[PDB]
Amino acid sequence: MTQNIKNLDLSIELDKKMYKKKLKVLQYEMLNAQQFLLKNKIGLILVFEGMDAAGKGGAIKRLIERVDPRGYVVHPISAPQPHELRYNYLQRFWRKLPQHGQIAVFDRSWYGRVLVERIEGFATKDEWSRAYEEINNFEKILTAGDYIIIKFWLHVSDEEQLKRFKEREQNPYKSWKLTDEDWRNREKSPQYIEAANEMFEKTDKKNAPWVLVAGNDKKYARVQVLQETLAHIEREALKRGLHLTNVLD
Ligand SMILES: Nc1ncnc2c1ncn2[C@@H]1O[C@H](COP(=O)(O)O)[C@@H](O)[C@H]1O
Ligand SMILES: Nc1ncnc2c1ncn2[C@@H]1O[C@H](COP(=O)(O)O)[C@@H](O)[C@H]1O
Ligand SMILES: [Cl-]
Ligand SMILES: [Cl-]
Repeated sequence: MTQNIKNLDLSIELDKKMYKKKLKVLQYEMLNAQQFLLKNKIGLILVFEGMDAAGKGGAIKRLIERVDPRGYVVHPISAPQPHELRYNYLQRFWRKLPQHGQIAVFDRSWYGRVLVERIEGFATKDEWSRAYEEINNFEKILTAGDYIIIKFWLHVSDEEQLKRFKEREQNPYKSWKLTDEDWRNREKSPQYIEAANEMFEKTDKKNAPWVLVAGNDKKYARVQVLQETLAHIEREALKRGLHLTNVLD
């Protein structure tokens, strides 16, 4: 589970002060990576998926906290509006792609086509069934050009998610947003997990990988999201005959 994703990193868990130092180093490196991508006119597209309260929002917050806000947009993706349904389901995401050298973060994304839309029946069986290759072909158009794509799935246990739901229910900034329907959707988690697993099997590609993040521990998840983003940027840079260096100071 969470232990298996943690057993992929041979490094140890850190106490709080050391976590804070490691986070600060990784955030400086992410800022440097952004300036490198801007200078070399390579776009970056980061996808985040996972159940409610898996920690997508907080992981994103630490990822871009020290990045220049001129160079990124975080898109919180919800259900399509009536105007968006007058086009193909990818249109609303095509519209949001960053320029060469810019960063776009998708907190939920086009993979909704094979997740919530499959689970709730909003997509027919033909639609979600053909969407895996549709999505691979879309991502491959971009990664054959001047874009790097990384997709993150934040795993969380039912138990840890329930703990977080109860925290939110007691939080003045968050209780207003937690509804009875959010609690009822917890009953659909087995089907969501099956759908996510088929998604991994069919759309985990060498140019657009799925990274499974152990989300039960938020501090570990933030560090892992940063490390994996940096590792993949460095490898794709090398594949392009570029070497990531310090371009800040
Ligand atoms: N592509 C999508 N198709 C259908 N429902 C979606 C899609 N993306 C997100 N949703 C749902 O839209 C709602 C958005 O609410 P929130 O994200 O809390 O603003 C949630 O119930 C999501 O599960
Ligand atoms: N609408 C709700 N508001 C608050 N807690 C809920 C709600 N629905 C379910 N729960 C919680 O879900 C857990 C299981 O309850 P139940 O699903 O009713 O067996 C308990 O911890 C409940 O407090
Ligand atoms: Cl269409
Ligand atoms: Cl808080």
